[PDB]
Amino acid sequence: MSAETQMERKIIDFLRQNGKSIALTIAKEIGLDKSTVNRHLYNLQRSNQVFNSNEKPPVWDLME
Repeated sequence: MSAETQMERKIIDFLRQNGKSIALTIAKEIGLDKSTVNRHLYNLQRSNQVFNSNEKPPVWDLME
């Protein structure tokens, strides 16, 4: 407990800043693989930090 889950949230936040979207974009944003993205979003998902959010295309973005 220090800043573990913070990593997940920071990478999507970068994405968030260019344009939150699906996991496929996140992968391009950070130059990582989509499976990598999946693990990160999965953490935040269950944590109710990240989920699909409010818009018409169910965004992988957050409310924070």
